[PDB]
Order: sequence, then C-alpha cells, then structure tokens
Amino acid sequence: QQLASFLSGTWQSGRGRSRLIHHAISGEALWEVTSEGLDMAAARQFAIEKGAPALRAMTFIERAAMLKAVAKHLLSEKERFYALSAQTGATRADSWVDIEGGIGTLFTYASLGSRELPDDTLWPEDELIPLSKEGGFAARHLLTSKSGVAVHINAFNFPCWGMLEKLAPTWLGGMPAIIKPATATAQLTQAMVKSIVDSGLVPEGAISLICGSAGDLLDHLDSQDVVTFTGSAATGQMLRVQPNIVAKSIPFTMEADSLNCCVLGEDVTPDQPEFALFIREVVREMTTKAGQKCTAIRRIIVPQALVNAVSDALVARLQKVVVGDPAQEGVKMGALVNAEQRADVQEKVNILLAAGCEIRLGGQADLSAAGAFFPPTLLYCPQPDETPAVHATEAFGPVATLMPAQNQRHALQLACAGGGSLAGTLVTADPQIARQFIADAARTHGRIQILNEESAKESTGHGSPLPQLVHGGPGRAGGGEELGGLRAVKHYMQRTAVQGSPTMLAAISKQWVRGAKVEEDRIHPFRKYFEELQPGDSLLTPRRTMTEADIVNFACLSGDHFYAHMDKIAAAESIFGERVVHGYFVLSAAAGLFVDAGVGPVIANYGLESLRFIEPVKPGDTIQVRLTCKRKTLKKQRSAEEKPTGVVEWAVEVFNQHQTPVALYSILTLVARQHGDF
Amino acid sequence: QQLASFLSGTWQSGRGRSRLIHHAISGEALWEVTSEGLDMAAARQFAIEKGAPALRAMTFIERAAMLKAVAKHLLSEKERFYALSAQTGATRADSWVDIEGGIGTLFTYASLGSRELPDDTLWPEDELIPLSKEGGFAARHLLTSKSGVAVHINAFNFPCWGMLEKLAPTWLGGMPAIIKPATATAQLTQAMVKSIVDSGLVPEGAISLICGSAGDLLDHLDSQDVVTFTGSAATGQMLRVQPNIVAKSIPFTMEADSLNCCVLGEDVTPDQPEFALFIREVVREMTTKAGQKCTAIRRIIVPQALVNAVSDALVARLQKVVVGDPAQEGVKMGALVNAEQRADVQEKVNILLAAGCEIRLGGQADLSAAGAFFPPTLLYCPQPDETPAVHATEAFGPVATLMPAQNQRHALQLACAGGGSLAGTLVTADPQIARQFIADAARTHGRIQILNEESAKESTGHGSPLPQLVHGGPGRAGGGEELGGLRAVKHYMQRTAVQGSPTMLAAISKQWVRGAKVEEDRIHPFRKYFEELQPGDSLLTPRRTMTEADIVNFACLSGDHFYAHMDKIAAAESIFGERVVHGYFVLSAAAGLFVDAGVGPVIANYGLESLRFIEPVKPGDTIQVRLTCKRKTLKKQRSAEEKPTGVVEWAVEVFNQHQTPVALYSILTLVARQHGDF
Amino acid sequence: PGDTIQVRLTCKRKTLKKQRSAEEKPTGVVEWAVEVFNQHQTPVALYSILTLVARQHGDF
Ligand SMILES: CCCCCCCC(=O)SCCNC(=O)CCNC(=O)[C@H](O)C(C)(C)COP(=O)(O)OP(=O)(O)OC[C@H]1O[C@@H](n2cnc3c(N)ncnc32)[C@H](O)[C@@H]1OP(=O)(O)O
Ligand SMILES: CCCCCCCC(=O)SCCNC(=O)CCNC(=O)[C@H](O)C(C)(C)COP(=O)(O)OP(=O)(O)OC[C@H]1O[C@@H](n2cnc3c(N)ncnc32)[C@H](O)[C@@H]1OP(=O)(O)O
Ligand SMILES: NC(=O)c1ccc[n+]([C@@H]2O[C@H](COP(=O)([O-])OP(=O)(O)OC[C@H]3O[C@@H](n4cnc5c(N)ncnc54)[C@H](OP(=O)(O)O)[C@@H]3O)[C@@H](O)[C@H]2O)c1
Ligand SMILES: NC(=O)c1ccc[n+]([C@@H]2O[C@H](COP(=O)([O-])OP(=O)(O)OC[C@H]3O[C@@H](n4cnc5c(N)ncnc54)[C@H](OP(=O)(O)O)[C@@H]3O)[C@@H](O)[C@H]2O)c1
Repeated sequence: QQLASFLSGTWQSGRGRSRLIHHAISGEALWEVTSEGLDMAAARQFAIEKGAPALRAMTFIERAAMLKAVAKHLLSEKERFYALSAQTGATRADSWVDIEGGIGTLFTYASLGSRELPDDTLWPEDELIPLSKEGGFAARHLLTSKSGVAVHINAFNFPCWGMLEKLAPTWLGGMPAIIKPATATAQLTQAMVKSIVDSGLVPEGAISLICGSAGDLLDHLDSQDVVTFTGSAATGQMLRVQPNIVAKSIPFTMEADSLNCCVLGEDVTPDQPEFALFIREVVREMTTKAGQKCTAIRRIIVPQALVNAVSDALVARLQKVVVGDPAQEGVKMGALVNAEQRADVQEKVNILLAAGCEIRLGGQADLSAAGAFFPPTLLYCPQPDETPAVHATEAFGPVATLMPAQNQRHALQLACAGGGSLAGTLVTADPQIARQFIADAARTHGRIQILNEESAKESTGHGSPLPQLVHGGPGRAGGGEELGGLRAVKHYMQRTAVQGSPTMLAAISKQWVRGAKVEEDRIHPFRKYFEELQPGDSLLTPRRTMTEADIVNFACLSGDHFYAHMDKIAAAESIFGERVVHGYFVLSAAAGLFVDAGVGPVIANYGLESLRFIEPVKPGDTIQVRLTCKRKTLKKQRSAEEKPTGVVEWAVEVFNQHQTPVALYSILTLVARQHGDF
Repeated sequence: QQLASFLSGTWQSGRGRSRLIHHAISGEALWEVTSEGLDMAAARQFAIEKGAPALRAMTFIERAAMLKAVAKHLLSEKERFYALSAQTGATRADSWVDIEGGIGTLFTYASLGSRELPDDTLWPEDELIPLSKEGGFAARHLLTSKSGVAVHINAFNFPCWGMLEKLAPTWLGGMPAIIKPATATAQLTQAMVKSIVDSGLVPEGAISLICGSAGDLLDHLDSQDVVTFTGSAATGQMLRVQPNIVAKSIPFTMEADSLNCCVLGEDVTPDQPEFALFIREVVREMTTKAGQKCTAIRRIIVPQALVNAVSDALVARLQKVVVGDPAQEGVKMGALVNAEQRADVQEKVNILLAAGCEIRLGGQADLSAAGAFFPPTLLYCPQPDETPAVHATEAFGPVATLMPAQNQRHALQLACAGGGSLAGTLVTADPQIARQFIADAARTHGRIQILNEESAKESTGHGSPLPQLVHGGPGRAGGGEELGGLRAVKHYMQRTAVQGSPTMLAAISKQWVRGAKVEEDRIHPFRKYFEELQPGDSLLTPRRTMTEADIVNFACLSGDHFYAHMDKIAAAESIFGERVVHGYFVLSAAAGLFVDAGVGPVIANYGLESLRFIEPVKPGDTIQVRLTCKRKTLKKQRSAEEKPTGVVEWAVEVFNQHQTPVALYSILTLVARQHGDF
Repeated sequence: PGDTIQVRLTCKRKTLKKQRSAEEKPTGVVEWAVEVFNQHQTPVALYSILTLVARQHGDF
C-alpha cells in the first residue's frame, strides 16, 4: 500500500527501492514508504515562491489565528488519529499524551502569538537603544521572518507532538515547512498533514511532507533556510557536516538522545511521601510510551543507604505493570514500534550488561514474538564512576539503570556525568538541597523538575515537554533548544539591528518610539476609534502647577504619609533636599490632564507597562503631559457577544517648566474597534 | 624575537617552524610567532580547574565591577596601545576607533551587568510561567553559566577590539577565555593580555593567550565549551566540520566575511544634503582602517539615472585621500598590514576585473614596496544581475564596487543578492522607502543604518559595531550573533527551565515568585536595611473599604473624570455594569496601606515595574495589600559622597474581600544599605 | 503653618475592668499620656487619652 508524500502542492509518491512500516502489535506491513524520483528542488521552489510570501503577507495576529483554526480543526477530527496511533503499539493514555500534546502546543502558540505579537509583518523586540547624546540617532532590534523553508527531520516517537511542536513556531515565525517524518510511523504524520491541507486554513505551499528519504533536499538549501533535526546523535552528527549546510551556513538545530537522571536527595527517608512519589514518578516515567520518549528517566541516582529500599520498591511497583496489547483490558504498558527497535533495545541492554548488573528481566526478551514487546527492565551499577558505558549508552525502551551516591556531592557529579542531558529530577523537601542541585546540575540539563509533595499534585511529570518551556539540552542532547515560548519562533526569524533617526525607526517598526515626529490633529486621541488611531497621535496637555496643597491632599487621600512628603525636617535630611510631590500624584494628575471625560472608544485601563521617576517634582512646579499613541495590536473577540476591541499602548511623557522629563512611562488601554469579525 | 603565549599562568613560547610578523608601514620583521610544543590540554585543564570556579563563585555584579576595573586599568595606559597599534599601519583615528571601541565595550558591559544582572550566581530571565490551576506547580527559566572555556579565534583587523568585545560577554558570563589572535597582528593582543594579567584584577586562569596556531586545542574541548570564530568563510567552514566540535556538539559561533550593500534611494537628488552625506559615508567607510574592517561598504547600489553623478562625486572626493605613513602629516588613509594581504586584495581585484569594469586606480598596486600600500579603488559593474562574481568575492581593502538599480525593486534584490550580509545601509528621506527596504532586506543583513540628514549629525557610522546591537548576519556573514546587549552573555550560559513549586523556585532563584512561602516577622519590611531584607519578607496590610466618596475625592483631586467613575448612566452601559474605583486610586491606596511613615532605609520610589488590573474595584468592596520582597540587586556607590544603597523590588498583591487579586504588580524602591564597599 | 508635629504616645495607667457579663469580651481601660511637641521640642498640647483595650485572659 502506497504512503503518499505531499510535494509541490500535489499528493505524490515515490518510485524505486523502499522501506516499509511494520505493524507494532502484530507485525505485518500495512504501509510502505518511498520517495525516490520525487523532485526535491521543485518542492523547495514551490514552497519558497508560493507559500513563503503567503505567510509573510500575513500579520502575526493572522498567523496565530490560523494556528488556532488548525488546532480546532485537528481537535475536532482527533478520533481517526487515535486509530492511526494505535498502530504504533501505544496505549490509549500514551496516544492521548501524543495527540493532545501536539494539539495543545498549537493552542498554546496561538494564545502566545495572539497576546504578545504585533499586528504587523515585522516584530520589534526591543524598546529603544539611544545611541546619541541629543536623540537624533538611535536603534532597535527587528525580527523579520526568513524567506526560505524549514526542513524538519523528526523521530519516530511523537508523530503528532514532535511534528506539530516544530510546526507552530515555524508557521508563527512566517516560514513554510517541509516535514521529513521517521519512516517507522509516518502514517500518523500523513494523517496530520492531510487533515491540515484538506481544511483551507493554511495557504498552499505552507506545508509539505516526504515519507521516505530526502537525500537531495539538503543539497539544495539556500542560506535563508533552517534545518531542525530530531533523532539519535549519530545521524545528526552526519547531517551537521553536510557540505551545503556548512557552506551556505544555514542554522542546523540538532536535538538528540539523552541520559536523563533522577536524583534522590539525602533528606528523603522511606517513611515519607517524598519516597513514594519518587518511586511513582520513576515507574510512571519509565513505563509511559514503553520508554520510547526522549524525556524518560534512564539513570536513577539514590543515596547509598537507600539502594536496597529503592531497588525493592521499584520492582514491587513494576511487577504490577502489564505488558501486552492495548485493546485488551487490564494492560498498562504497550509495545514498541519495530522488531528492529526491539533488537536495538536488547543490544543496548547487552552493551550495558558488559559492565553492569541485573535486578529484573533484562536481556531475556523474546525476539521470536509477533509483537514488539520488551519487558520493563531495571538495571544496577555497583561501580558508577568507574563505568563510562552507563553514562554514554541509552537503551531506548523501558530500561533505566540504578546506581548509588555519596551525600549530595557524588550525586551531582553522577547527574552531570551524562555529558549533557535533556531532563532531570531532584526529589527532595529541603529547599537548600535544590539550590545546590540547580547551581551545579543545570549546566548540563535543559530542564529540571524539583519534585516534592506540593509539586506532585498538579505536576505534568518528568516526560512532558511543555510548549512554553525550553526543550533542549547541551552536549549529548544536541545543544539546540526548542519550545521556549516565543524563543522558539525566533529561530525562524532574522534578528537585525536597525539604526537611524527615531522618526525613521517609528515608520520602520510601525510604532512610535521616543523621538519621532508626532501627528497632532486638533482633536483628542481618546475620541478616535481603533482603526483611525495611528502610532504617533500625540497630545500636548494643558499644565497643572504642583503645590504644597496638592502634596497635602494626596497624602491625606491616599494615606501615603512618607517622610519626604509630610515632614519638613527629614525632607531636608533626605536625598531630595526638601519636600517633593508624590510619584503616584504625578501619575494621577497626568491622567487628570489627558483623559477625556466623555463616553468614547476608550473602555478600560488594563494596566501600566513600565514606570520610572527620573527627577523629583517639587511644590511650585508645573506639569505637562505628552500622551502619544505607540502600539495598536488588536484582540480577537473571543465571543460573538463581546464588543470588538484592541489594546492600544500610549507613551506618556510628563515633564515640567524646564522641559525636563520627570516620570515618563507607558500605559496600556483597551480601546473599542469600529469593526469586528463576530 | 619571541612573542610569548600565555598558558597555565606562565608566559611560555613555542618551539617549531615560526611565522613572523612584518611591520606594516616599513616592511621589516620585528616579531615572530610560534606555539609548537605548548601543552594545550594543560592550558584547558588549568583554566577549567582554576579560573572557571573563581569566576563562577562571583556574582554578576562583582563580574561587572571587575569589567569596569579592567576597563579603567586599560584606559590609564592606552598610549602603549597606540604605540603598538601604529605598527599595524593604522592611523591615529583608526587606532583610536580600535582601542577606544574595545574599551568602551568593556564600559558598556560593565554598565549593563551592573544595571540589569542580579546579585546572584544564577540568573532567572523570565518572570514566572504558571503551569497549574491551583498554583503549586510552576516553572521559570534559569541561566546558569558554563563550567568550561571559551575559545576565541579572532581576525587580524581589530586586535584590541575584536578580542575585547568577546572577552567581556565571556567574563560577564563567568567563563575563562583562551584567545587565539591572528598571527599577523598578535603583538597588540599580547599587549592587551599582559596589561590585563599584570594588574591583579582578574582571577588567575581567567584568561589565556596563544600567539600562534592552536593545533591541539579544538581536539580537547568538552561539551561545556564554546568556540567563537572571526575570520574568512573559507576557514570557519573547515573549523565547523572539526570532528570534536561536531562530536561533543559544542556551540561554534561562526562569523565571517560579508559584502555590505549601501543603497542610494530614488528620492535622493544631487542637490540635497542626502547625496553629499551618502558620498561622505561611502568615502569615510571605505577609507577607515584602509578598508580593512568587516563592516566596510563593498557594494554601492545607486539608481540608474544617478550613476555618473555618484561616480564623479566619488572620484572627486577619493582623489583627495592621501595614502602614506600615519606619523607624517597630511595623510588620511594608512596602509594594510602585510604584503601577503596586499597580494590577496590585488588577486581579488583581478577576479572582480575578470567579469567587471574599472573607474579609478585599481589593480595597479606596487608589490615591491617597503610597505603594504594599496590605492583606494572604485569599481563598476554595468550588469549587476548578470555577474555572480560581484556578489561572491570580497576584496578586503579599499576596494568597493558600484552598480546601478531600477526604481527600488532592483535595489532590494541587489541588496539581498549578497548571500547573507552584515551592515547594510539605505540613504533616503522618505520613510516608506525605508519601510519597504527593511521589509525585504533585513532578511540578509544583521544591521541596517537608515542614514538621513537627522541621523548623520551624531551617527556612529556604517562600520561601528555598537556593543549593544547584534553584530552578525546570516548566510555568508556566518550566522552567528555577537554584542546583542545581554544577548551576547547568553551564548556563554545554559538556559534551563527549572520546574517545581513556587516555594522551591524562590529558594532556587534567590527571589520570591508568586506563591512561595512568606516570612512575616512582626516588624515592617520598610524598617529593615538592605542587608536584612530577604526575598520573601512579606507584609499583610490592614484593609480599606472603597466607597463612593473615595471615587469622588480621587476623581476630583486627580482630575480624571472618566465616565466609568463619575457617571451613573454611562457606567451602567459600559463593560463594568456600574461605577468602579479608579485603578490609580487602587494603586495609591495600596501605597497608603504598606508605606512606613517614619524615617528609615527606604529612600525613593524609583519607578514601578509592571502593573496589570484584573478585576474592577467597586464601592462597598474592601482592599487588602500583600507587600513582599522580591529582588535586592545592590547598586555600587559611584562616588565617595553618595550613600550606600540598593534597589529592592517589591511584589505587590492587592486583593478584595473574596481574595481575588485585583491589581497585582511590582514596585521598585531604592533602599539604603547599612554597609558599603569603600 | 510650617511647624512639624511629633507625638509621644506612652502608656500611663492600666486598671482592668471586670467583664460584667459572661458574653462580654475581657477588657481593660488603658490610659495613655500623649505628649505632642514641635521642632523646637517644646510641648504644644499635651493631653491624656483613655482607651478600652482587650485582655488576653478574663474571669468569665
Ligand atoms: C510608594 C513606594 C514606597 C516608597 C515611598 C515613597 C517614596 C517617594 O515617594 S519619593 C518621591 C517620588 N520619587 C521620585 O521622585 C524619585 C526620583 N527618581 C530619581 O531618579 C531619583 O533622583 C533617585 C533618588 C532614584 C536617583 O536615581 P539615580 O540613582 O540617579 O538613577 P537615574 O540616573 O536617575 O536613573 C533612574 C532610572 O530611570 C531610567 N530612565 C528612563 N529614561 C530616562 C531618561 N530619559 N533619563 C534618565 N533616566 C531614565 C533609567 O534607565 C534608570 O532605570 P534603570 O533601573 O533601568 O537603570
Ligand atoms: C488612564 C487610562 C485612561 C483612562 C481609563 C480609565 C478606565 C478605568 O479606570 S477602569 C478602572 C480601573 N481599571 C480596571 O479595572 C481595568 C479593568 N479590569 C480588567 O482587568 C477587565 O476585566 C478587562 C476587561 C480589561 C479584562 O480583559 P480580559 O478579556 O478578561 O483579559 P484577561 O486576560 O482576563 O485579563 C487582562 C490581563 O490580566 C493579566 N493577569 C495577570 N495575572 C492574572 C491573574 N491571576 N488572573 C487573570 N488575569 C491576570 C492577564 O495576563 C492579562 O494581561 P496580558 O494581556 O498582558 O496577558
Ligand atoms: N527533542 C529530542 O531531544 C528528542 C525527541 C524525540 C526523540 N529523540 C531521540 O530520537 C531517537 C529515536 O529516533 P530515531 O531512532 O529515528 O533516530 P535516528 O534513527 O537517528 O533517525 C532520526 C531521523 O533521521 C532520519 N535519517 C536517518 N538517517 C538519515 C540520513 N543518512 N540522512 C538523512 N536523514 C536520516 C530518519 O529517517 P528514516 O525514517 O528514513 O530513518 C529519522 O527521521 C531517540 O534516541 C530519542 O532519544 C530526541
Ligand atoms: N564579525 C565579523 O564578521 C568579522 C569581523 C572581523 C573580520 N572578519 C573577516 O575576517 C577576514 C579577515 O581576517 P583573517 O584574514 O585573519 O581570517 P583568517 O585568516 O581566515 O582566519 C582568522 C583566524 O583563524 C585562524 N586560522 C586560520 N586557519 C586556520 C586553521 N586551519 N585552523 C585553525 N585556525 C585557523 C587564523 O590564525 P593564523 O593567523 O595562524 O592564520 C586567525 O587567527 C575578513 O574577510 C573579514 O571580513 C569578520
């Protein structure tokens, strides 16, 4: 049966030598992959000259709305995805983690791109960097989306999660993608790609698919491309030194296999709940998805006095784990995906047994079975720092070694001896042990979960890479990082420091910055609606003279009787020399000066961005405010009952009779729109 | 004469086939460099086990103060640096740019690390990521340092600057550096390293130096090491495929040569000042350092109707450039650094002449002189979109080619055809031309100066990489990024998402988080000095019932007569349903509830970090405030008269009778210290 | 006007009450000697307030 790729807009298929997708729980070939004869240069050509300008013409708000639309359309027809994912030997809960994590990543990136990304093609990430003494020359950083493809090379472990966690920052970062899924489970990836394409939600060319070997794709990539690898280290170290990738100097974000530690602290004793949640976390992490996730615990570091207790509790917790078919009831652990993967797990076990020990059923794995089953394996290493094979070999299944420690100094070194890892866990209750663990072990781990009794209730676990936490570790784990919230959309963009005058930076950024020209047009910026506000709409307010009665009435009304305002003696002994006006009274009299009293488009106050008081305001000191529109960034009207609205940021610049800027800041404001969508 | 490398604390010297340093302006050999026989493994060993823990034991504020101390020590003896930099053929202005830019980078990183880096070994860059509904499981991103070394492989152009803008983020990130300067100019680099080491300011093992080849250094680096390269794109692409760098997966930040566009716009006519400053900018940028900087203009894109005018202006201005000895008077351009560099520039000119044209005195360069003199060269390309040798060959001297464009749609293509560049420049006055230029040409340039009449008065120039702007572009420019402000110190750190309870993240981060435990200790936190404030020192204030009279008195006193506060009718038809309390009055009644009236350590108010309003406060609705300490981050007492003080940040959590958090925010506050540093 | 006011609240006399009902809270009536003064430290307006102050332990 042919597994169809998606290149150059049309569903195509390969012609030549092939690999095939074995079923996991039974063992027959119900798909087969091929990509020979497919033109890769034409697919990259179609992506770059069709779907790249279709994404780059959108704003970030429209791209986040597109991600939310695809997320809802994929959450709707999710039931075929579980049937396609049960072919991988995964259980219902494991496939639930896979599918709903890969769709909740899309919802999370849609929410983040809706909230913190502008209604613009370009995203300015800095405020302003004043490079001149006067103010006529300045700079700010711009993130523009690249003009090429994003070659994503995935692993076989999460066809839904691991493909859609690379695809939401790619699309939110304005680039089209070409997904190369692993050929052991590409049927669920094609189900996802087909469900995306057959919806009309993404433009044509914004997504592709190569079921099978790429081969000629990496030899054709322009310098505006990115390649994001996910797999073993041995493959990505062959693809990093690919000559076009080093020649055109394209970003190659490799992220690879890892030996994830789980260190038990010295303060934990077996008569505590910490010990029970430690054993529960290690067993659940080692049995979730049959140990076929990158963030599975593979090195257990316990104190020396607790080795026999942990090794007797883990086995008694693990003998209740039922290994079998998922559709028959009472089964907790599923199967692996291949007999090739089963043979790989058992040969990595036999490598670990050359200098290790044995606690459970390890190398006794029935290779003559009609199903990729491997028994849940707990190992032992009595000499942990003498054997480098424990700290360099990951048996990619239900296997996790165990090894002692010596009083939270050998434990840190055994946690860091993995050569850079992807996840880790310290189970303690003393908050000063976790300080020492982060101060030495976070150099090598990309993510650390300090698990205690308060955390263990609503934790997501050791093996849940959140879409707003950095997934990626140094060294053996790959070095490259993913999923860092909006850090993940910045790999798909080019960071440029634009220099010039502020009136030029304001038109480049489509904002108002600090020293741009203003557009004062005889009526009030709070009277304009959202669509007729422009960044630059200033307001030179009338003045208000600060006096001693102002200080007295505000200190009475607010209750703020600080000595620099209400004492005549101590204000002379202070840094100010005499009594000064309250900073919050400057902040309140400013809003007395610019706020329209009348009913208009301005709805709420919504917060205040960044306040700084620069010079003190005294009695006998006029105050004049420059209310200037800065950003617009409309919202999405989450219900049809809701009024259409957008959150306009105004840049407030108070000053005094000498025109020096006392107390400049920036207010947000929820402003009504004339037109909506619902 | 031996030029001594500095390894393992001892000024050693190599034993082998030695390269020699020619004098630039006269031609003799007055140094010779070698590094054969030097144990590089012992150098990395001494660095990691001596200077890495000594740097990592400092706080970031101590490392910023160390950078300021080394900057003031290097500023006090700059005259020997000018004497050593005159040997590189540079003039007094060129050497001034080099030395004082290298030291101003140190002062800039001292200011940034003192203002925005914590008083801690670690650094949390996020606020908080709440990952649970109850709030007992959250995460935040920590930036711990790296426990290895930073290998810096520099070019010959900026021996002071190009070393000392890598040494400052490396030291501010707590790693020891092993600088490999280019052999053609390493005498000034050893002058800098000797001035640093013979001062007692830095720890021992915090800096090394290899005058000569590294040889056996890249084969010894562990995964906690980073390599930062600066040179041509032929060398760094061979250093990227080095087997230990790809095996241990260490960060190789390559940053290479670039063809730098300088686009003249259609709106600029030769009567304007824009044309004169365009010609002045191209001439000054091509004659500074004899065109031996990476950010020098090497492609001039002009409109088609203005080619003869630009060419006649450049010929009439560049013939006034006098090439000669820097010490004698009336000499503008200095020389190159080697006869080998002169031969390389001329053999690149012959490549550009194999498919180009000629305007001025180009390839007629004397290869038999006692000096590395090259005449200022202006070329011409009548078919710019047909000759790929113009967009792929850089002649690294005073050479810059010129080529026509067709009405701001060919100019953008000729700017983007450089294969990924660094330091572009548009010279216009129309702001929408600059908007269309950044919307297309910021994909290939890492920095773009939009130069107009307002910019050119206090512009830093085309070839001045600011220490707080991202230096480095994609493609041919390397893909690496340097000098990004605090973006550069994050190449030398490991970003780790630390999960766990907020009461655990508080102890890890040495801050307070959102739901951490509190230390209520019966006296007021505004009575405590800076040294006895702990992050977590809380205060549950008494209440205050918001009434209609409060709304009336605050709307009268401020002047904010907004309709949701002063109108019974319009507030009933608003989003609030009835009249609500001012948000600024909630902000002021909060400070009425937590501020100590008496004279104490609290000095000023200093600003307010991040305010958000969440639920509206109504009449008949009490208000209770939870002031709690969050960050400490002491200042450094810039004078002997100023008081020792620090800037404590307090997280403020106002709430109402239903305990829902109306208006949670964060105030800064300047708090006096009990003990100073002097 | 232009005259700082600093107040010295010191406890003067305690004289507990007897909690006339078992439902009543136990309380005593503390007298405080309030001594206001100015920047020249001369006593403008010294007085003496009574105050009903709750007791920790009662009898009923
Ligand atoms: C209610 C909270 C409890 C406290 C009790 C109440 C205390 C008070 O009410 S005091 C009265 C109101 N407060 C004031 O007027 C404070 C005045 N602000 C001051 O700058 C004061 O002179 C004082 C004492 C803080 C000295 O500041 P100083 O050490 O010289 O630093 P300074 O150079 O002024 O810069 C301060 C900040 O302004 C920022 N700033 C922003 N724009 C500018 C600008 N154009 N120019 C200067 N600074 C600027 C700076 O970046 C700096 O912030 P950062 O932390 O990021 O570096
Ligand atoms: C001076 C300016 C001009 C004059 C205007 C005068 C208007 C007024 O004075 S009104 C009186 C004071 N103002 C207010 O009370 C503002 C109104 N209060 C509100 O928050 C409103 O319910 C409203 C409509 C803005 C909320 O909008 P909503 O669609 O529900 O978004 P929502 O996400 O729930 O809350 C808004 C923000 O609170 C933030 N927030 C922070 N912590 C929390 C939390 N624990 N729970 C909920 N939200 C939180 C959210 O993150 C969001 O901020 P952001 O967009 O940056 O992420
Ligand atoms: N983010 C992470 O850190 C992360 C996440 C999930 C999994 N992983 C790691 O991934 C590993 C499991 O996946 P895996 O066994 O599939 O890794 P793999 O065998 O090394 O292959 C990974 C991917 O690379 C492709 N590939 C293989 N050889 C290639 C070549 N010569 N040229 C181009 N592409 C090639 C494969 O396609 P084919 O199908 O054609 O072989 C597959 O899609 C585990 O070790 C796990 O730790 C890491
Ligand atoms: N930020 C930037 O992008 C930037 C900044 C400044 C300059 N540059 C570029 O640098 C170039 C000029 O400098 P350059 O001629 O000195 O570059 P380079 O000669 O190619 O190499 C620079 C450094 O690399 C070392 N090196 C050379 N070959 C090596 C090898 N096989 N193995 C290990 N190390 C090796 C050199 O040492 P040796 O002295 O022994 O050769 C020198 O220290 C220009 O093209 C300019 O554009 C770029």
